[PDB]
Amino acid sequence: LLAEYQDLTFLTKQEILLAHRRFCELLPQEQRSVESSLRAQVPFEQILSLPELKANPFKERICRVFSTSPAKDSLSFEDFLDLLSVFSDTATPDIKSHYAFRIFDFDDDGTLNREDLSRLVNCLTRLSASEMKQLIDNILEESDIDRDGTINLSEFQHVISRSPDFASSFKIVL
Ligand SMILES: [Ca+2]
Ligand SMILES: [Ca+2]
Ligand SMILES: [Ca+2]
Ligand SMILES: [Ca+2]
Repeated sequence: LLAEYQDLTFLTKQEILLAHRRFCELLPQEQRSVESSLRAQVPFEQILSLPELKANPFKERICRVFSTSPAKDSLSFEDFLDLLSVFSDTATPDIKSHYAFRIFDFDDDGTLNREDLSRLVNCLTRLSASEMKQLIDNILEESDIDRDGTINLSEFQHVISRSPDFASSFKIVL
């Protein structure tokens, strides 16, 4: 499937152009030409102030997932478009689940462990105490098919099918 290497067609032409105008506001005046702006790398601090990210519980993590920089320390305009495409209401549930999973996998090991799931739950929530353990045990009980103690992507889709609340995280996070 290789979502990252797909050319996503979720944004309209106007959205693309408007995104470019907003991206250019983060650049020095001299880098705002079309050609200069598409070579630019914008550090996360400027991206993190945007309305799409400022109050996002996983904002630092979202920056890292969409950055195509090998240092994972900035977004190009194209990374920013990728971001807005996945965030759009038009983005398909399969694309959103893919990227939500990546976001929630903090160590990028390919699974959601007890810590990964804890942050997810906190994001929905006066937080839970050590009743967080109770909750996580029941998710694994239902959806940890290979019984490895973690939740992989397939199992994640099961959880999403089971829980309106976890499914609502897609609107919160993307
Ligand atoms: Ca690309
Ligand atoms: Ca959205
Ligand atoms: Ca993980
Ligand atoms: Ca598992």
